[PDB]
Amino acid sequence: LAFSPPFYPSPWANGQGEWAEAYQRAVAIVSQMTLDEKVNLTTGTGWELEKCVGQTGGVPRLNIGGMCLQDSPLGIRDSDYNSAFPAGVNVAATWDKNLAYLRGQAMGQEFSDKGIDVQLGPAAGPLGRSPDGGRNWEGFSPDPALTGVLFAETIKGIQDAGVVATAKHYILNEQEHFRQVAEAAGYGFNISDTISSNVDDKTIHEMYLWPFADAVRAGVGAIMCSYNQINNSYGCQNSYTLNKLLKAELGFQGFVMSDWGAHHSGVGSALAGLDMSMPGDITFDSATSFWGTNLTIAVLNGTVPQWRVDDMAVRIMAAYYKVGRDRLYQPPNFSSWTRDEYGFKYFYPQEGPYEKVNHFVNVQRNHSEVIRKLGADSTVLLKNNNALPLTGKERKVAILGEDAGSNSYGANGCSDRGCDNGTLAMAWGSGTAEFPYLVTPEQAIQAEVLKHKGSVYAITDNWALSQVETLAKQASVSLVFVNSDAGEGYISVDGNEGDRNNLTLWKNGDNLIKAAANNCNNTIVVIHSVGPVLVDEWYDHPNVTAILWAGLPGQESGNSLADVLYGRVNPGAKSPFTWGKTREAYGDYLVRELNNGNGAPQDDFSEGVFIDYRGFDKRNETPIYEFGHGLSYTTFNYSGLHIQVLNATETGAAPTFGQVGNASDYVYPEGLTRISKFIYPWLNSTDLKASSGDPYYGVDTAEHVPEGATDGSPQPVLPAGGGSGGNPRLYDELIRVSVTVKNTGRVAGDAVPQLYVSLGGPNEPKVVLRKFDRLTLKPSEETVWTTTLTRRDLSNWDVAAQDWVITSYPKKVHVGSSSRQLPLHAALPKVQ
Amino acid sequence: LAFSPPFYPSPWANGQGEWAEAYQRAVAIVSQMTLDEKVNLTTGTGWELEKCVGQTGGVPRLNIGGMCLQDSPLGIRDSDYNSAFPAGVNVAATWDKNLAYLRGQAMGQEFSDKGIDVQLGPAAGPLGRSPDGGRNWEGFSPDPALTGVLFAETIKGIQDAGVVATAKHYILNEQEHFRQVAEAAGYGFNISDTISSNVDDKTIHEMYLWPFADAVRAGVGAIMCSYNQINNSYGCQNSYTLNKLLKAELGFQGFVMSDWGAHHSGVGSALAGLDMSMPGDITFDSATSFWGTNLTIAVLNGTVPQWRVDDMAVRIMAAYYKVGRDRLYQPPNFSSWTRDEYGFKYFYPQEGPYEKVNHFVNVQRNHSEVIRKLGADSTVLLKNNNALPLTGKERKVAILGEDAGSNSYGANGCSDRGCDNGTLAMAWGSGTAEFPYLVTPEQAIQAEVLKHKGSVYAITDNWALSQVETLAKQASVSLVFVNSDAGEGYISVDGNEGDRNNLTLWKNGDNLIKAAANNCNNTIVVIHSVGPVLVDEWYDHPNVTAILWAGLPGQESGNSLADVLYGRVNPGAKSPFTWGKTREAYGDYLVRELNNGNGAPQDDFSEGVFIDYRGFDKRNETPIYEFGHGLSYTTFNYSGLHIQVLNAVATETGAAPTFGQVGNASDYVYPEGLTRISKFIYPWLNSTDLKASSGDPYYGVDTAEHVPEGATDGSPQPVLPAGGGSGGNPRLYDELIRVSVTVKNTGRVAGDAVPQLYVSLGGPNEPKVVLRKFDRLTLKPSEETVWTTTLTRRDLSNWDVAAQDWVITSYPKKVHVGSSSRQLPLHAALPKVQ
Ligand SMILES: *[C@@H]1O[C@H](CO)[C@@H](O[C@@H]2O[C@H](CO)[C@@H](O[C@@H]3O[C@H](CO[C@H]4O[C@H](CO[C@H]5O[C@H](CO)[C@@H](O)[C@H](O)[C@@H]5O[C@H]5O[C@H](CO)[C@@H](O)[C@H](O)[C@@H]5O)[C@@H](O)[C@H](O[C@H]5O[C@H](CO)[C@@H](O)[C@H](O)[C@@H]5O[C@H]5O[C@H](CO)[C@@H](O)[C@H](O)[C@@H]5O)[C@@H]4O)[C@@H](O)[C@H](O[C@H]4O[C@H](CO)[C@@H](O)[C@H](O)[C@@H]4O[C@H]4O[C@H](CO)[C@@H](O)[C@H](O)[C@@H]4O)[C@@H]3O)[C@H](O)[C@H]2NC(C)=O)[C@H](O)[C@H]1NC(C)=O
Ligand SMILES: *[C@@H]1O[C@H](CO)[C@@H](O[C@@H]2O[C@H](CO)[C@@H](O[C@@H]3O[C@H](CO[C@H]4O[C@H](CO[C@H]5O[C@H](CO)[C@@H](O)[C@H](O)[C@@H]5O[C@H]5O[C@H](CO)[C@@H](O)[C@H](O)[C@@H]5O)[C@@H](O)[C@H](O[C@H]5O[C@H](CO)[C@@H](O)[C@H](O)[C@@H]5O[C@H]5O[C@H](CO)[C@@H](O)[C@H](O)[C@@H]5O)[C@@H]4O)[C@@H](O)[C@H](O[C@H]4O[C@H](CO)[C@@H](O)[C@H](O)[C@@H]4O[C@H]4O[C@H](CO)[C@@H](O)[C@H](O)[C@@H]4O)[C@@H]3O)[C@H](O)[C@H]2NC(C)=O)[C@H](O)[C@H]1NC(C)=O
Ligand SMILES: *[C@@H]1O[C@H](CO)[C@@H](O[C@@H]2O[C@H](CO)[C@@H](O[C@@H]3O[C@H](CO[C@H]4O[C@H](CO)[C@@H](O)[C@H](O)[C@@H]4O)[C@@H](O)[C@H](O[C@H]4O[C@H](CO)[C@@H](O)[C@H](O)[C@@H]4O[C@H]4O[C@H](CO)[C@@H](O)[C@H](O)[C@@H]4O[C@H]4O[C@H](CO)[C@@H](O)[C@H](O)[C@@H]4O)[C@@H]3O)[C@H](O)[C@H]2NC(C)=O)[C@H](O)[C@H]1NC(C)=O
Ligand SMILES: *[C@@H]1O[C@H](CO)[C@@H](O[C@@H]2O[C@H](CO)[C@@H](O[C@@H]3O[C@H](CO[C@H]4O[C@H](CO)[C@@H](O)[C@H](O)[C@@H]4O)[C@@H](O)[C@H](O[C@H]4O[C@H](CO)[C@@H](O)[C@H](O)[C@@H]4O)[C@@H]3O)[C@H](O)[C@H]2NC(C)=O)[C@H](O)[C@H]1NC(C)=O
Repeated sequence: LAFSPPFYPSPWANGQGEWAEAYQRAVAIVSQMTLDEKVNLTTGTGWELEKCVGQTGGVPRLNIGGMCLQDSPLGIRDSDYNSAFPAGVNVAATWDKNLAYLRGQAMGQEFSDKGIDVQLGPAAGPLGRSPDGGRNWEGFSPDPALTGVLFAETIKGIQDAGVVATAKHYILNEQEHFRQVAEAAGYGFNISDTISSNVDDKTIHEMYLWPFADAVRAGVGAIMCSYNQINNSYGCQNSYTLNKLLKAELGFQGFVMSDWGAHHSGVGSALAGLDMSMPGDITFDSATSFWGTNLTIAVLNGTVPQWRVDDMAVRIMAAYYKVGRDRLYQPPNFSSWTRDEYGFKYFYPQEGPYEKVNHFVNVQRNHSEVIRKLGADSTVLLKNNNALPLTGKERKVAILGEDAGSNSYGANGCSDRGCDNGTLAMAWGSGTAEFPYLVTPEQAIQAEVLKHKGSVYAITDNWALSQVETLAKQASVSLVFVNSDAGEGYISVDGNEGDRNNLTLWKNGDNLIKAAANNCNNTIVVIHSVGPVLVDEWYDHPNVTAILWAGLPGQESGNSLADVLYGRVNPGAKSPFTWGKTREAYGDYLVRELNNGNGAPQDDFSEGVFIDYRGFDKRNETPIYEFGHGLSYTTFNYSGLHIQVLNATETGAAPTFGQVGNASDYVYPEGLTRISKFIYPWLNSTDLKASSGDPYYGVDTAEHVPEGATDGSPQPVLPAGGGSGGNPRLYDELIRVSVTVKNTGRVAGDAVPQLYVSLGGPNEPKVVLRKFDRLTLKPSEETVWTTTLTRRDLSNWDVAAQDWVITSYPKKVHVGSSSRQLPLHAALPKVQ
Repeated sequence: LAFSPPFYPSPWANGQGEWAEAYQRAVAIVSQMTLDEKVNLTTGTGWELEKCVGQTGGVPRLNIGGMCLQDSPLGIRDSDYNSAFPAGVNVAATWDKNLAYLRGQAMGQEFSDKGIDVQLGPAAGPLGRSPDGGRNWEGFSPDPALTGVLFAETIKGIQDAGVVATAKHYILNEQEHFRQVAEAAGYGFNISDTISSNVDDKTIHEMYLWPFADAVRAGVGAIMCSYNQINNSYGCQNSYTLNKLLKAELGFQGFVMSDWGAHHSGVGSALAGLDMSMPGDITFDSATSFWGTNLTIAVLNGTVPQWRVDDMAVRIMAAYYKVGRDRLYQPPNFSSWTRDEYGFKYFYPQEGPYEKVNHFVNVQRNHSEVIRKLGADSTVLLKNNNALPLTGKERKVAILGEDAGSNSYGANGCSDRGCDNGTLAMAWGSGTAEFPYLVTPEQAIQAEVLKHKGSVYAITDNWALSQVETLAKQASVSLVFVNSDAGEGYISVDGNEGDRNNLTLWKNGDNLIKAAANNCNNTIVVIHSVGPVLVDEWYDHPNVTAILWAGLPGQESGNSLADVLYGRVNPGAKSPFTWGKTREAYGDYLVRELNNGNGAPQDDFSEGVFIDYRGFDKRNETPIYEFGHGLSYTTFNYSGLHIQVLNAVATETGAAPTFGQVGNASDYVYPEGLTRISKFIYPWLNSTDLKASSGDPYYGVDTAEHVPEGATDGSPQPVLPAGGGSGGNPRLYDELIRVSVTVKNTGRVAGDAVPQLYVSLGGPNEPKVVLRKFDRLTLKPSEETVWTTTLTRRDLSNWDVAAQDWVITSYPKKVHVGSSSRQLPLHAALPKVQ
């Protein structure tokens, strides 16, 4: 079985870089705290005990309000009067740094105004190893460079709006199947521990770790560790990923929180690098915690050194101050658990004062604008045989497909979106938000046709093929809507347990397109989906004149699309993944059956870096639509490639901040009514053992504490460490690349120039993406695009050296419009 | 068994009044015609042989194109790029003469521009005897006065636009059950003839006949006779309804066409007063006809007088010239049978030149405006506890009910609208048009909310009550949509065979309302339906703050309603029928079982004139919402009732004329150089052997016995006492009393009032009040106006069966003026007038 080597001690924060001020203020306030106050910062108060999906008790005596942590990566979950933004995968389709940033800012503002302190997103894990992975759509792209830039830009958006962003899920949660023991059981599988992602050290650095390094460098204040094991060590107590990779190598200065139920030990986790336990209990509403009372006891009994809990508290506070949250603070002014105005203050036991729990604050501002735009700018034109834009003079328009119409239960009529009815604007699970409304394609396209006095109908039953065929024969254009859905593992739709059972269109979608195309010579396909689908059966039909993929556009869906169909917006989006001929073309098989008896299933990432396009290119498979592909209403030319060569070893000792006293000091205060199921930092009595209630209390302790876990002495700085996101030499710019881009068509538009390198060597991908931009050119207009390659961009991870190395194989640079359309190349000069 | 007395001969046209010029021209052209030409005018060419739902062959030698007859009373049927207008019951709800006329004009324009010569509408039969009749919605109101005025204005709009209108169905087709033998058989009922409406002479004059008198007087060109029997004589060969009531008493100068399959004899029908056979064959595509060849022969063998056939031709030509159809003629430029551009000329057998059958002519203009406006002006505000209008500042709006959303099969995805899926904007059967589009309440209300940055959702599955309650609890206002559907008897939806099985909301409507009202203190109900529905379970719920009935609005439904909900339009519509507490409160039971063995079911109209509000008033039963009831966003006051008395014809017809000559049988044999299209109905004979050419098993059998006394009598006839003009003796239209009242807008916003003028004619068996006059008046806040109207002699008369005439009885009469049939603050005794 794969094994996860220990790395210890857990590195302490140090005021690195842009963290110096936040750190100093964190240390000044933590220095005034008692042990039980510090422990309060680290432990949620229990599932559904307060307002937010996760919530800490705070430090009342120091005016630090409890920290309110709320989903999702795409808008406020479980609230009201909030916006529903497009999914991360749409942000990726835009290839637009500035849109990523604006969508972050827009969300941040909304979160801030609800009294939320920490947004549980954005997401870059799953990266997207498998096309049928249930949560890939929450993230960005299976490409590390694309994902890392847009992930970093989203984080900066959120955090400049004064909310803490949480980069999740760290790391390797590449599938929903077997991610949780209790979920596995509800689906009929018996496992004793969650699925183990088993991955070699090179693959992890070159692929899955890379966006987290960008997040770290961008200043992210929190990271959420994952439900799965990595080499048979749980993600939320993996000393390797947390202490070595995240804190020592990437130099992360913020706080690591657990996924909800991903906390599996008190002492183990704390020493392996975890800083915050969510939602605070061991299981939901168990009234027990691996931390809280236990963490207090563990410090008092000498097992967890004080400097470790001091550091958790400094990391949590430094992040809070880093985004300016102290200046924006207000208690959460909604409840995640009821929409009632009034309710008991503590929802789960229904205890505490009966008072206002919802204030109905409308935080939407004008966010529908950026939503509508981002939807339009994320609609990839995959095929256009001269069919689009529509002119509005189409005599008769057939809108066809359930995916064009309304959810008969209302836009939010399915809990956490756990269905696929009517238009698909949002996939399912925690990664969701309540719509304020939903503009369907039917509504926006019928409104458009009616503005021009045309005739128009929507058929939204996908087995009404008789009606479809009759209408299609009468129509000047047929717009056919199809989708494919997925989501988080705790919800199953039509037998898809999170992950997609297949990449085929849902609800009769292939048969619907064929029924339309067999009858309109101008049949136009619009796909809403969480990732690629199989188009093989109809994409080259002679009557299929255009095909668009619109992702999961959020609340303005129909207007986003209408904007593109009718030429208000020239699509510039590019596919952020590959569209293969068959499922098999992707390889990268999800683990769907027990392969380790009733122990943890073993998920061997035995293809290495070769996911999505890297794998298609390696096997010489030709995708129907390649990574980076998207058409425009204009054409571009790329020419004139020019290349130009450009010109701490130890940490401090772990500090302690403030004083720890006797057990007496941490016993439950006498005046306090203990709320049922509420998690507190206090002890029943000065008897440590009895106050813990742990059947293993005091037994074999030192043997269960790995070597070095309590070593507070100065430590070696890793060669690839020493900065933020890695050693700062990694970000030295070594080569400047320039090309001329011209708009050679007749429509103002955006180009997405894409720069790939070949690093060389028998185990490297043929091409890997490194730089891109989105450039707005009018007809005939030209621009020079210039970009630089850093030391990191040119390197491969060398496991012997434990560092990035520019290997001696010759390297090449490629510039064009997609991973397969690269008309400019050059050998790069040797650099080092 | 009820018996229908003979009335012969069949009255001939005389150029009566406004018909003079059209008659003269018809006579000049029919004088030039051969017998077989004349026959061609009288007989359709066979089901689906040509373009229109009905079509004659015309007279090619005289450059007269075949007449194209097309449904429906609310927009062109079976075509493309036409409009779909609100149903005739919506016109009734407007109580607006001007809107009836404008809708008529917009329809006639579209029909005209398709090359259609005759619109198969509007409808005033059924009148609305039973609240559950399947076709009431195609007509207007169970009130004769309201219905007749709006019927006439509709006819006038159509005909001023250059298309012949057809007043249908004549007469007493008050239900769908048993209306047709093969229809009843398909539903498991074995009858040898169709349902017989059995009505007394006073009831028929005072109720069912009255709107047809208005039609005749307004100049209607065509009348369509009905499927039912009247006292066991078929609608389309009943010499009493056709010869006596319609042609002699009302003095009708145009032509009588059959309903499709309603023609049941050649000789008997022609002598009883039919003028045209549609679609032309005995049954669809039987390649036999009671007319065509048979009518040619019936003249050649002396059984049908030449003057009778000449009279058919003159009435058809006269209706055609009367609307100026000749100045607008073009062949129909669409096909009812296919939407293909190209096809065989003769659809049913697939024969003839393969050529262009569809031109896709866009006839709609900006008619969506009159449709949007009329939908809005026919939305009746039944209840409003200061809930409406909405301001757009509502934070969260819940749109609740299937009836708010889309038909998932597309707006036209049920053939002849034969389902109740999604929003109800058109009921089912032949009274339908293809929508060009359909704006749902969901679309229009969501667009409105979003215009104000509010929050909004539609839940459109009526059993998703869990989601309904959860949403209703968070809403500022819940808009709940419910419907009740019906249609022509050839289509059954959910076992409703034309007629509704009950008056209860469809698709869980009551439970939906209760699920919402139990949770929003601001629950607002919108009803789309063919007529009244049972409201007792929820109308007085403390949480139901407003209730609207919007009928069947046609293509702009959602925009009509939003205009009303958000106060762009102050609603002024008034209920054109009664909302009772129970089905039983209306009495007036449909005949739903065989009650005469396997013979024709007998439908006795025992209630007499006591239908809808007349019956409620007789029985002292209190409607939930009375006939005439409608709220407004303003208030109106009625005062200063005054009455002023005012100062205010041949006795024989000519002899029956004949125009042109009849020659030998051999003149009428199939022309030799002519290919005979399969199923096509021609006027021609196979040989000079009459008997064999006819193929009639009954040819020359007991012929004299089956020709009723007087039926061939071409000599001058007495003029009936109640006859001698258009829509009755012209003395009936003398204005005898002027009425005036001041109507004032006492509220804060502009709006329309609908003053209503009722009379009590007096007598032990007269309704307590019957409507006579109304108008719709637009008033600014504080504005006053003097509403003035007049009562005619007809208005004050009762039908006296012994005189056979209208008579003002000696019982004291009163006038009552107010805002509904139960809200009548002003009363005045009338002085003796005669
Ligand atoms: C001060 O107060 C403190 C607060 O109250 C007191 O704190 C308590 O101290 C106790 C010990 O005194 C703790 O109890 C013991 O904990 C250990 C660790 O359990 C967790 O971690 C397991 C992974 O372990 C590795 O990794 C973590 C870091 O992630 C390290 O810290 C460990 O050192 C260890 O590291 C090695 O491996 C990694 C690579 O993986 C390397 O990198 C290193 O180099 C090392 O090689 C993990 O597997 C555990 O998971 C179990 O528990 C989960 C939580 O419920 C559950 O979801 C999992 O499914 C799994 O369940 C199974 O196991 C548990 C028992 O642990 C059963 O109840 C359950 O039914 C399942 O069977 C967990 O997350 C733990 O391993 C110890 O248990 C072993 O040893 C005892 C005997 O001492 C046996 O009875 C057990 O059966 C068990 O045996 C297994 O392991 C042995 C090898 O160690 C092997 O010999 C056996 O054959 C067998 O396989 C104890 O449970 C306690 O957690 C802690 N409480 C709190 C609140 O923090 C403190 O005592 C007091 N101080 C003083 C001075 O008084
Ligand atoms: C020149 O060319 C012409 C064209 O080719 C030739 O025209 C043909 O002439 C024949 C006569 O020679 C015609 O055949 C006879 O027709 C009659 C009438 O049938 C129709 O009307 C019936 C209702 O009739 C009344 O009302 C009409 C007007 O509405 C009058 O015109 C009638 O005079 C009669 O009037 C009385 O009643 C009304 C009140 O209703 C009063 O107001 C009047 O004062 C009078 O009292 C109607 O019921 C018929 O309906 C049947 O047929 C329909 C299909 O067409 C069908 O939908 C119905 O369900 C119904 O079917 C039942 O009956 C038919 C036969 O008619 C059966 O086949 C069928 O299967 C069912 O049983 C129709 O609409 C008709 O009455 C005659 O038949 C009666 O008499 C014959 C014997 O003479 C019997 O064999 C029959 O069984 C039948 O018996 C009934 O009536 C008797 C009363 O007299 C009674 O004694 C019996 O007991 C019984 O109940 C003949 O069929 C033929 O229609 C016509 N063809 C064309 C194309 O026009 C012409 O001959 C030729 N000239 C010369 C000189 O050569
Ligand atoms: C870790 O996190 C958790 C979660 O955030 C922290 O737990 C919270 O800690 C709070 C203390 O900081 C504690 O707050 C208490 O709430 C009680 C309930 O308040 C509500 O109900 C009342 C009653 O009708 C309303 O007045 C009020 O607005 C609330 O709606 C309060 O009762 C407590 O107030 C008392 O203490 C505060 C100072 O904190 C005084 O200002 C206040 O006047 C009250 O003081 C009396 O009680 C204290 C007992 O400590 C006495 O010292 C003082 O002399 C007063 O005594 C008189 O009155 C009492 C009874 O009223 C009488 O018996 C006595 O004889 C005197 O006459 C206080 O505000 C939260 O409840 C608690 N949350 C939960 C879920 O448990 C935790 O502290 C964190 N841990 C660390 C180390 O930071
Ligand atoms: C009662 O109503 C019916 C139906 O309206 C009438 O029947 C129609 O009568 C017309 C006019 O008489 C018939 O028209 C004839 O059509 C022939 C075929 O037309 C098409 O096919 C050719 C093939 O290439 C095309 O060129 C042509 O444009 C059409 O597309 C024509 O060939 C005829 O013109 C010539 O025909 C005769 C040949 O015998 C010659 O003597 C002449 O040279 C002449 O130019 C003619 O136009 C039509 O077919 C009938 N319809 C049906 C369904 O049968 C009755 O006439 C009417 N009865 C009365 C008494 O009015």
